[PDB]
Amino acid sequence: SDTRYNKDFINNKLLNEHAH
Repeated sequence: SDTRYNKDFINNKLLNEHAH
């Protein structure tokens, strides 16, 4: 996960739960 695999580097956050 700490090697560039934490949700596309917190881009794919899911927009942050589909943008909160």
